[PDB]
Amino acid sequence: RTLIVTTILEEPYVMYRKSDKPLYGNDRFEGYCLDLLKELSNILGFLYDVKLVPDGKYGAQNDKGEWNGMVKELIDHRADLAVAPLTITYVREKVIDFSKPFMTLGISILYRKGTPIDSADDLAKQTKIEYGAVRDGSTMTFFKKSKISTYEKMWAFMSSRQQSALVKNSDEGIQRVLTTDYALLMESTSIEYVTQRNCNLTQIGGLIDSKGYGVGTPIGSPYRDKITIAILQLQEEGKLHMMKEKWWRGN
Amino acid sequence: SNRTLIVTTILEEPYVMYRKSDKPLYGNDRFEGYCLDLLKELSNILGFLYDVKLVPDGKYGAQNDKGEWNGMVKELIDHRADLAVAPLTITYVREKVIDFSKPFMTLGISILYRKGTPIDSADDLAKQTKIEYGAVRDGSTMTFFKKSKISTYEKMWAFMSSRQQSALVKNSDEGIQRVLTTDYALLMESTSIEYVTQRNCNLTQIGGLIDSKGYGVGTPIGSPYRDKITIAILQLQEEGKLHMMKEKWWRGNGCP
Ligand SMILES: O=C(O)[C@@H]1C[C@H]2C[C@@H](CN3CC(F)(F)C[C@H]3C(=O)O)CC[C@H]2CN1
Ligand SMILES: O=C(O)[C@@H]1C[C@H]2C[C@@H](CN3CC(F)(F)C[C@H]3C(=O)O)CC[C@H]2CN1
Ligand SMILES: [N+]
Repeated sequence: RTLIVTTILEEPYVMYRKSDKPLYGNDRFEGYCLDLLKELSNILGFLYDVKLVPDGKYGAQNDKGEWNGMVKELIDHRADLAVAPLTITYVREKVIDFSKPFMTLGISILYRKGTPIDSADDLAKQTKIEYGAVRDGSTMTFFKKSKISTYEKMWAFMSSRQQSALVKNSDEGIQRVLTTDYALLMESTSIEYVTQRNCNLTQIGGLIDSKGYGVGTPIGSPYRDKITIAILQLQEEGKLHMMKEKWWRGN
Repeated sequence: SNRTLIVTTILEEPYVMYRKSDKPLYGNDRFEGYCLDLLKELSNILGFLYDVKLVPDGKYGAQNDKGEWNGMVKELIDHRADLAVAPLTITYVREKVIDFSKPFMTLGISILYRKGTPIDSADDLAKQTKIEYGAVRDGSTMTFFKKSKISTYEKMWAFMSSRQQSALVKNSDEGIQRVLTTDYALLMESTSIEYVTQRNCNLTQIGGLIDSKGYGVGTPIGSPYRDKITIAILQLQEEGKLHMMKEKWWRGNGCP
């Protein structure tokens, strides 16, 4: 066959390949997820056709409870697999299958090096260093929904003053950390990408939660089990580690 | 008459433990722990009766030099159990011979060490020799380091295996004692570290997770129970029951 793979542009998982002339088909894209897709293809033996998700969304439910994004593409059988940094959540797991995670991670703190701040507790107990998250992002939502005291206090601070401590998107957030006295709460995968490329920034403290990214399949897929096993094989052989360093290691 | 599933499991604190008693107990009443509570919760979602049987050889399941399997894995292969409800790590080699549900716990390897020091990562340990570090001999964490191709873990394994493997320890209890009495860091599964740090207020988990992995319910290959178990684990997640059960069995005396 040719499997249709839904995916989404997200640096450095899936990016348009630099070119001086128009590119076509799978040659338009490169990145960690394209390399993962290639390894999966080699192990399981399938051909594939990468299609960016038309609405540019990962997948969530609206007020009606209808799904969108890559999740919807799988539900509607317009895609055979989603190979993207798609977070495994029980709400999605109800409607699609997920492989074993190919990346495990958690929320953490991006800030400057050389300071006395060593945890979320240290941020929460003060107000001089501003801190926040990308508005309407996965991490902001974690804080908004937390029932843990420290994280409730943090959300109160973040959501205070008309949410001035929140940012529009990740690049704005990263530049806010660089230019001002500000700490950004974000997924640790994104933090490591930034700290690899900005020597004066660091992850502060450990991970505040745990989550993982998995390959999405429609429920009933003949590829479900085989994908999990292939990811286990790639982890054991050190290949996931190699592909991560390929795309994350920076200047 | 009725279908009672046979469930293989293994004594391992606080997953499966003999219940305290002033008289002999029999049957399922002999046992308590996180996995007994998980099994009860699953049985009330899927609808089944069950009979817990400790794996006779006391092993999780590995292959000998001839490729033959033992432990809970072999009980499943031979259809002497319907389910293995235990902290059975989902691994590549086991996936070739049994099936697993989605994980009911996710975890990794981490570092058990004293509080109040500047050590923050495996890389901090690997780049020095003053603080000794190691793992339980022949355990899953030691096996990870011994097989690792990753640079810093290769360096750590060379330290651990140097000097007649003096940096390794015999079992978890000696490992924990060695961290408490000497300048020693123990590499251990994170679920075991969490159990220890709840009970020893001067110890901490250092750094994040290595070798991410999950524990799943094992079934024989092809079993129709496997997907039903997955569906049930999702429901227990949505109900907050997995978190509740973790708190119940991991909580200690508190630390001031
Ligand atoms: O499946 C999902 O919803 C997410 C979306 C996407 C989320 C980003 C991280 N967020 C993007 C963001 F810019 F919104 C801020 C950041 C965060 O909330 O931590 C990392 C890569 C993806 C991981 N899976
Ligand atoms: O499936 C398996 O082989 C393992 C066995 C068993 C392994 C223990 C962890 N080990 C016990 C130990 F504490 F002695 C050392 C530790 C480790 O390897 O890091 C945790 C509970 C189980 C998780 N699944
Ligand atoms: N399997």
